[PDB]
Amino acid sequence: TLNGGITDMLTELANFEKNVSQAIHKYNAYRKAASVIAKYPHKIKSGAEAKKLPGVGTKIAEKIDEFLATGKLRKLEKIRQDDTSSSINFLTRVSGIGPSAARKFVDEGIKTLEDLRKNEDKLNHHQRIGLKYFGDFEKRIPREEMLQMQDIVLNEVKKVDSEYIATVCGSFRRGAESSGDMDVLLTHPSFTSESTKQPKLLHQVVEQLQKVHFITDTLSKGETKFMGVCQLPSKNDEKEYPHRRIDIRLIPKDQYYCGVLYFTGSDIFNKNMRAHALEKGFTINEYTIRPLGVTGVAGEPLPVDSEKDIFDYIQWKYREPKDR
DNA sequence: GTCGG
DNA sequence: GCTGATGCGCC
DNA sequence: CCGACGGCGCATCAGC
Ligand SMILES: *CC[C@H](OP(*)(=O)O)[C@H](O)COP(=O)(O)O
Ligand SMILES: [Mg+2]
Repeated sequence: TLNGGITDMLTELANFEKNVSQAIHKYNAYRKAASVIAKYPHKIKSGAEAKKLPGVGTKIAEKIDEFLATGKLRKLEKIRQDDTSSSINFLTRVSGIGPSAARKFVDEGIKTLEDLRKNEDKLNHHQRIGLKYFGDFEKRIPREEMLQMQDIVLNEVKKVDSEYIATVCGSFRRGAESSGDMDVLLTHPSFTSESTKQPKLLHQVVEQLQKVHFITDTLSKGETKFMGVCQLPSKNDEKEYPHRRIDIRLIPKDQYYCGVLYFTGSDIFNKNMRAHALEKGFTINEYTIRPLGVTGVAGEPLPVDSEKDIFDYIQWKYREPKDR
Protein backbone atom coordinates (compact mmCIF):
# COMPACT_ATOMS: atom_id res chain seq x y z
CA THR A 1 0.00 0.00 0.00
CA LEU A 2 0.96 3.76 0.02
CA ASN A 3 3.62 4.59 2.72
CA GLY A 4 4.45 0.89 3.40
CA GLY A 5 7.86 2.02 4.79
CA ILE A 6 6.48 4.45 7.49
CA THR A 7 3.67 2.04 8.66
CA ASP A 8 6.18 -0.90 9.04
CA MET A 9 8.52 1.41 11.08
CA LEU A 10 5.61 2.39 13.45
CA THR A 11 4.26 -1.23 13.80
CA GLU A 12 7.89 -2.33 14.57
CA LEU A 13 8.18 0.49 17.22
CA ALA A 14 4.73 -0.57 18.62
CA ASN A 15 5.82 -4.26 19.06
CA PHE A 16 9.08 -3.10 20.81
CA GLU A 17 7.09 -0.90 23.30
CA LYS A 18 4.62 -3.79 24.09
CA ASN A 19 7.07 -6.78 24.26
CA VAL A 20 10.40 -5.14 25.38
CA SER A 21 9.50 -1.77 27.08
CA GLN A 22 6.13 -3.06 28.50
CA ALA A 23 4.48 0.35 27.71
CA ILE A 24 1.01 -0.77 26.41
CA HIS A 25 -0.23 2.85 25.77
CA LYS A 26 2.80 3.77 23.53
CA TYR A 27 2.12 0.49 21.58
CA ASN A 28 -1.61 1.46 21.12
CA ALA A 29 -0.49 5.00 19.98
CA TYR A 30 2.06 3.70 17.36
CA ARG A 31 -0.63 1.14 16.22
CA LYS A 32 -3.24 4.00 15.96
CA ALA A 33 -0.77 6.20 13.95
CA ALA A 34 0.23 3.20 11.72
CA SER A 35 -3.46 2.37 10.83
CA VAL A 36 -4.61 5.97 9.92
CA ILE A 37 -1.48 6.36 7.65
CA ALA A 38 -2.21 2.94 5.96
CA LYS A 39 -5.69 4.21 4.81
CA TYR A 40 -4.24 7.63 3.64
CA PRO A 41 -4.62 7.89 -0.19
CA HIS A 42 -1.32 9.86 -0.80
CA LYS A 43 2.48 9.41 -0.17
CA ILE A 44 3.54 11.49 2.94
CA LYS A 45 6.42 13.88 1.93
CA SER A 46 6.93 15.58 5.39
CA GLY A 47 6.19 14.89 9.11
CA ALA A 48 4.17 18.18 9.32
CA GLU A 49 1.79 16.67 6.66
CA ALA A 50 1.29 13.36 8.60
CA LYS A 51 0.61 15.35 11.86
CA LYS A 52 -2.63 16.74 10.23
CA LEU A 53 -4.08 13.15 10.56
CA PRO A 54 -5.65 12.12 13.92
CA GLY A 55 -3.40 9.99 16.22
CA VAL A 56 -0.12 11.38 14.68
CA GLY A 57 1.58 13.74 17.22
CA THR A 58 4.88 15.76 17.35
CA LYS A 59 7.25 12.78 18.07
CA ILE A 60 5.97 10.48 15.20
CA ALA A 61 6.25 13.50 12.79
CA GLU A 62 9.98 13.97 13.75
CA LYS A 63 10.35 10.10 13.16
CA ILE A 64 8.60 10.27 9.60
CA ASP A 65 10.82 13.36 8.84
CA GLU A 66 13.96 11.28 9.77
CA PHE A 67 12.76 8.07 7.94
CA LEU A 68 11.92 9.88 4.61
CA ALA A 69 15.25 11.87 4.74
CA THR A 70 17.70 9.10 5.93
CA GLY A 71 15.77 5.97 4.69
CA LYS A 72 16.21 4.11 8.05
CA LEU A 73 15.37 5.22 11.67
CA ARG A 74 18.36 5.73 14.08
CA LYS A 75 16.47 4.25 17.11
CA LEU A 76 15.19 1.02 15.40
CA GLU A 77 18.77 0.18 14.17
CA LYS A 78 19.88 0.30 17.89
CA ILE A 79 16.93 -2.06 18.82
CA ARG A 80 17.61 -4.41 15.80
CA GLN A 81 21.32 -4.90 16.85
CA ASP A 82 20.26 -5.53 20.53
CA ASP A 83 20.36 -9.35 21.21
CA THR A 84 17.97 -9.19 24.26
CA SER A 85 15.28 -6.98 22.55
CA SER A 86 15.03 -9.08 19.31
CA SER A 87 15.03 -12.40 21.33
CA ILE A 88 12.25 -11.10 23.71
CA ASN A 89 10.34 -9.85 20.57
CA PHE A 90 10.52 -13.41 19.03
CA LEU A 91 9.37 -15.54 22.05
CA THR A 92 6.21 -13.32 22.44
CA ARG A 93 4.99 -14.85 19.07
CA VAL A 94 4.51 -18.19 21.00
CA SER A 95 0.92 -18.31 22.46
CA GLY A 96 1.07 -18.19 26.32
CA ILE A 97 4.40 -16.22 26.33
CA GLY A 98 3.70 -12.50 27.07
CA PRO A 99 6.33 -9.77 27.79
CA SER A 100 6.76 -10.97 31.46
CA ALA A 101 7.55 -14.68 30.68
CA ALA A 102 9.56 -13.64 27.53
CA ARG A 103 11.99 -11.39 29.54
CA LYS A 104 12.21 -14.13 32.28
CA PHE A 105 13.22 -16.72 29.57
CA VAL A 106 15.80 -14.50 27.71
CA ASP A 107 17.39 -13.50 31.11
CA GLU A 108 17.70 -17.30 31.86
CA GLY A 109 19.40 -17.87 28.43
CA ILE A 110 16.26 -19.27 26.62
CA LYS A 111 15.99 -17.28 23.31
CA THR A 112 14.91 -19.72 20.47
CA LEU A 113 12.19 -22.43 19.89
CA GLU A 114 15.05 -25.03 20.17
CA ASP A 115 15.66 -23.75 23.77
CA LEU A 116 11.87 -23.96 24.55
CA ARG A 117 11.74 -27.61 23.24
CA LYS A 118 14.94 -28.34 25.30
CA ASN A 119 13.29 -26.73 28.43
CA GLU A 120 9.61 -27.91 28.16
CA ASP A 121 9.56 -28.49 32.00
CA LYS A 122 9.79 -24.65 32.54
CA LEU A 123 6.70 -24.00 30.26
CA ASN A 124 3.04 -24.02 31.50
CA HIS A 125 0.30 -26.07 29.67
CA HIS A 126 -0.71 -23.06 27.43
CA GLN A 127 2.95 -22.33 26.38
CA ARG A 128 3.62 -26.06 25.58
CA ILE A 129 0.60 -26.01 23.13
CA GLY A 130 1.71 -22.54 21.83
CA LEU A 131 5.12 -24.14 20.98
CA LYS A 132 3.54 -27.38 19.55
CA TYR A 133 1.50 -25.46 16.87
CA PHE A 134 3.77 -22.32 16.70
CA GLY A 135 3.92 -22.23 12.84
CA ASP A 136 0.28 -23.45 12.48
CA PHE A 137 -1.05 -20.54 14.68
CA GLU A 138 0.74 -17.95 12.40
CA LYS A 139 -1.05 -19.43 9.29
CA ARG A 140 -4.28 -17.54 8.28
CA ILE A 141 -7.52 -19.58 7.67
CA PRO A 142 -9.09 -19.33 4.16
CA ARG A 143 -12.94 -18.80 4.13
CA GLU A 144 -13.25 -22.18 2.23
CA GLU A 145 -12.06 -23.99 5.45
CA MET A 146 -13.98 -21.70 7.92
CA LEU A 147 -17.25 -22.68 6.08
CA GLN A 148 -16.38 -26.45 6.44
CA MET A 149 -15.34 -25.83 10.13
CA GLN A 150 -18.67 -23.95 10.79
CA ASP A 151 -20.82 -26.88 9.45
CA ILE A 152 -19.07 -29.33 11.90
CA VAL A 153 -19.57 -26.98 14.95
CA LEU A 154 -23.28 -26.09 14.22
CA ASN A 155 -24.23 -29.77 13.44
CA GLU A 156 -22.35 -31.22 16.51
CA VAL A 157 -24.01 -28.47 18.69
CA LYS A 158 -27.40 -29.62 17.19
CA LYS A 159 -26.38 -33.27 18.02
CA VAL A 160 -26.32 -32.45 21.82
CA ASP A 161 -29.46 -30.19 21.99
CA SER A 162 -31.76 -28.63 19.28
CA GLU A 163 -32.44 -25.62 21.64
CA TYR A 164 -28.74 -24.45 21.33
CA ILE A 165 -28.07 -21.29 19.19
CA ALA A 166 -24.50 -21.36 17.70
CA THR A 167 -23.22 -18.24 15.79
CA VAL A 168 -19.65 -17.99 14.28
CA CYS A 169 -18.58 -14.27 14.64
CA GLY A 170 -15.37 -12.29 13.82
CA SER A 171 -13.95 -11.58 10.29
CA PHE A 172 -15.80 -14.69 8.88
CA ARG A 173 -19.28 -13.19 9.68
CA ARG A 174 -18.26 -9.90 7.89
CA GLY A 175 -17.50 -12.15 4.84
CA ALA A 176 -13.65 -11.91 4.72
CA GLU A 177 -11.64 -14.22 2.33
CA SER A 178 -9.27 -15.14 5.26
CA SER A 179 -9.83 -15.28 9.10
CA GLY A 180 -7.30 -15.37 12.01
CA ASP A 181 -9.18 -17.90 14.25
CA MET A 182 -12.72 -19.30 14.92
CA ASP A 183 -14.87 -17.27 17.43
CA VAL A 184 -18.14 -19.16 18.33
CA LEU A 185 -20.95 -17.57 20.46
CA LEU A 186 -23.26 -20.10 22.25
CA THR A 187 -26.57 -19.66 24.22
CA HIS A 188 -29.60 -21.73 25.44
CA PRO A 189 -33.18 -20.78 26.54
CA SER A 190 -32.18 -22.41 29.93
CA PHE A 191 -29.39 -19.78 30.51
CA THR A 192 -30.32 -16.10 31.32
CA SER A 193 -28.77 -13.27 33.46
CA GLU A 194 -31.44 -13.45 36.27
CA SER A 195 -31.92 -17.30 36.49
CA THR A 196 -28.40 -18.88 36.77
CA LYS A 197 -27.12 -22.01 34.89
CA GLN A 198 -26.72 -25.66 36.01
CA PRO A 199 -23.09 -26.22 34.82
CA LYS A 200 -22.03 -28.71 32.06
CA LEU A 201 -23.96 -26.63 29.43
CA LEU A 202 -20.75 -25.44 27.64
CA HIS A 203 -18.90 -28.66 28.79
CA GLN A 204 -21.37 -30.93 26.86
CA VAL A 205 -20.55 -29.04 23.56
CA VAL A 206 -16.73 -29.23 24.29
CA GLU A 207 -17.02 -32.96 25.33
CA GLN A 208 -19.06 -33.64 22.10
CA LEU A 209 -16.57 -31.80 19.75
CA GLN A 210 -13.74 -33.84 21.46
CA LYS A 211 -15.72 -37.13 20.88
CA VAL A 212 -15.66 -36.51 17.04
CA HIS A 213 -11.88 -35.63 17.25
CA PHE A 214 -12.46 -31.95 16.17
CA ILE A 215 -11.08 -30.23 19.35
CA THR A 216 -7.45 -31.52 19.80
CA ASP A 217 -6.20 -29.55 22.89
CA THR A 218 -7.50 -27.16 25.64
CA LEU A 219 -5.74 -23.81 26.52
CA SER A 220 -8.40 -22.79 29.15
CA LYS A 221 -11.93 -24.03 30.16
CA GLY A 222 -14.44 -22.78 32.81
CA GLU A 223 -18.19 -22.06 33.34
CA THR A 224 -18.75 -19.38 30.60
CA LYS A 225 -15.92 -19.34 27.95
CA PHE A 226 -13.49 -21.99 26.51
CA MET A 227 -10.19 -21.51 24.53
CA GLY A 228 -8.43 -24.42 22.70
CA VAL A 229 -7.20 -25.94 19.38
CA CYS A 230 -9.23 -27.69 16.57
CA GLN A 231 -8.36 -29.51 13.26
CA LEU A 232 -10.53 -30.36 10.17
CA PRO A 233 -10.92 -34.08 9.24
CA SER A 234 -7.91 -35.42 7.19
CA LYS A 235 -9.06 -36.18 3.57
CA ASN A 236 -6.63 -39.22 3.72
CA ASP A 237 -5.85 -38.91 -0.06
CA GLU A 238 -4.51 -35.35 0.67
CA LYS A 239 -2.15 -34.24 3.54
CA GLU A 240 -3.68 -33.32 6.99
CA TYR A 241 -4.99 -29.73 7.62
CA PRO A 242 -3.08 -27.36 9.97
CA HIS A 243 -4.20 -26.88 13.66
CA ARG A 244 -6.40 -23.75 14.27
CA ARG A 245 -7.31 -21.66 17.40
CA ILE A 246 -11.01 -21.94 18.52
CA ASP A 247 -12.92 -19.92 21.21
CA ILE A 248 -16.45 -20.93 22.46
CA ARG A 249 -18.15 -18.24 24.68
CA LEU A 250 -21.48 -19.23 26.41
CA ILE A 251 -23.67 -16.05 26.77
CA PRO A 252 -27.12 -15.53 28.42
CA LYS A 253 -30.02 -15.55 25.84
CA ASP A 254 -31.37 -12.06 26.89
CA GLN A 255 -27.91 -10.46 26.17
CA TYR A 256 -26.82 -12.75 23.23
CA TYR A 257 -27.53 -10.39 20.25
CA CYS A 258 -25.79 -7.53 22.20
CA GLY A 259 -22.83 -10.00 22.44
CA VAL A 260 -23.14 -11.04 18.72
CA LEU A 261 -22.97 -7.29 17.73
CA TYR A 262 -19.76 -6.66 19.81
CA PHE A 263 -17.96 -9.90 18.70
CA THR A 264 -18.94 -9.40 14.97
CA GLY A 265 -16.76 -6.21 14.85
CA SER A 266 -14.99 -4.29 13.66
CA ASP A 267 -13.29 -2.09 16.38
CA ILE A 268 -13.59 1.16 14.28
CA PHE A 269 -17.33 0.28 13.69
CA ASN A 270 -18.18 -0.50 17.39
CA LYS A 271 -16.23 2.68 18.42
CA ASN A 272 -18.35 4.73 15.90
CA MET A 273 -21.70 3.03 16.88
CA ARG A 274 -20.99 3.42 20.68
CA ALA A 275 -19.99 7.12 20.05
CA HIS A 276 -23.31 7.85 18.17
CA ALA A 277 -25.37 6.08 20.93
CA LEU A 278 -24.03 8.66 23.51
CA GLU A 279 -25.21 11.46 21.09
CA LYS A 280 -28.70 9.79 20.86
CA GLY A 281 -28.84 9.22 24.69
CA PHE A 282 -28.21 5.42 25.03
CA THR A 283 -25.22 3.40 26.45
CA ILE A 284 -24.28 0.04 24.76
CA ASN A 285 -21.49 -2.43 25.82
CA GLU A 286 -20.60 -6.17 25.28
CA TYR A 287 -23.56 -7.20 27.55
CA THR A 288 -26.60 -4.80 27.41
CA ILE A 289 -28.09 -1.60 25.83
CA ARG A 290 -29.37 0.94 28.45
CA PRO A 291 -30.79 4.52 28.45
CA LEU A 292 -28.75 7.46 29.92
CA GLY A 293 -30.97 9.63 32.21
CA VAL A 294 -31.13 13.50 32.31
CA THR A 295 -28.32 13.51 34.99
CA GLY A 296 -26.20 11.06 32.87
CA VAL A 297 -27.03 7.88 34.92
CA ALA A 298 -27.63 4.48 33.17
CA GLY A 299 -31.11 2.92 33.78
CA GLU A 300 -32.29 -0.75 33.60
CA PRO A 301 -31.19 -2.89 30.59
CA LEU A 302 -33.68 -2.73 27.63
CA PRO A 303 -35.10 -5.92 26.00
CA VAL A 304 -33.23 -7.16 22.83
CA ASP A 305 -34.40 -10.08 20.56
CA SER A 306 -32.06 -9.33 17.53
CA GLU A 307 -29.26 -6.99 16.25
CA LYS A 308 -31.99 -4.83 14.53
CA ASP A 309 -33.48 -3.96 18.01
CA ILE A 310 -30.16 -2.20 18.99
CA PHE A 311 -30.10 -0.20 15.66
CA ASP A 312 -33.82 0.75 16.23
CA TYR A 313 -33.19 2.02 19.85
CA ILE A 314 -30.49 4.54 18.61
CA GLN A 315 -32.60 5.41 15.46
CA TRP A 316 -29.71 4.13 13.21
CA LYS A 317 -30.05 2.58 9.68
CA TYR A 318 -29.45 -1.24 9.91
CA ARG A 319 -25.95 -2.11 8.49
CA GLU A 320 -25.34 -5.71 7.16
CA PRO A 321 -22.29 -7.69 8.46
CA LYS A 322 -20.68 -7.06 4.98
CA ASP A 323 -20.51 -3.24 5.70
CA ARG A 324 -18.83 -3.34 9.19
C1' DG B 1 2.82 8.75 22.59
C1' DT B 2 -1.26 11.16 21.94
C1' DC B 3 -5.27 13.23 23.59
C1' DG B 4 -8.32 16.24 26.33
C1' DG B 5 -9.83 18.41 30.53
C1' DG C 1 -6.85 -24.95 51.99
C1' DC C 2 -8.44 -20.03 50.94
C1' DT C 3 -8.47 -15.55 48.89
C1' DG C 4 -6.38 -11.76 46.35
C1' DA C 5 -2.74 -10.31 42.77
C1' DT C 6 -1.08 -10.82 38.34
C1' DG C 7 -0.04 -12.63 33.59
C1' DC C 8 -2.25 -13.58 29.39
C1' DG C 9 -5.40 -12.83 25.65
C1' DC C 10 -9.39 -11.05 23.10
C1' DC C 11 -10.06 -7.27 19.05
C1' DC D 1 0.57 20.33 33.30
C1' DC D 2 -1.10 15.77 34.20
C1' DG D 3 -4.19 11.64 34.37
C1' DA D 4 -6.64 8.26 30.96
C1' DC D 5 -5.72 5.42 27.58
C1' DG D 6 -10.05 -2.08 28.44
C1' DG D 7 -12.63 -4.44 31.65
C1' DC D 8 -12.87 -9.45 32.27
C1' DG D 9 -12.54 -15.05 32.15
C1' DC D 10 -9.30 -18.29 33.22
C1' DA D 11 -4.61 -20.15 34.97
C1' DT D 12 -1.12 -19.51 38.03
C1' DC D 13 1.44 -18.03 42.05
C1' DA D 14 2.17 -15.33 46.61
C1' DG D 15 0.95 -14.74 51.04
C1' DC D 16 -1.66 -16.47 55.32
C1 LIG E 1 10.75 8.45 19.36
C2 LIG E 1 10.37 9.52 20.37
C3 LIG E 1 10.29 9.02 21.81
O1 LIG E 1 9.19 9.71 22.40
P1 LIG E 1 7.96 8.90 23.32
O2 LIG E 1 6.53 9.89 23.91
O3 LIG E 1 8.11 7.12 23.72
C4 LIG E 1 11.53 9.23 22.70
O4 LIG E 1 11.28 10.29 23.63
C5 LIG E 1 12.83 9.56 21.96
O5 LIG E 1 13.93 8.94 22.62
P2 LIG E 1 14.52 7.52 22.10
O6 LIG E 1 13.35 6.58 22.25
O7 LIG E 1 15.68 7.23 23.03
O8 LIG E 1 14.93 7.79 20.67
MG1 LIG F 1 -3.68 15.74 14.61
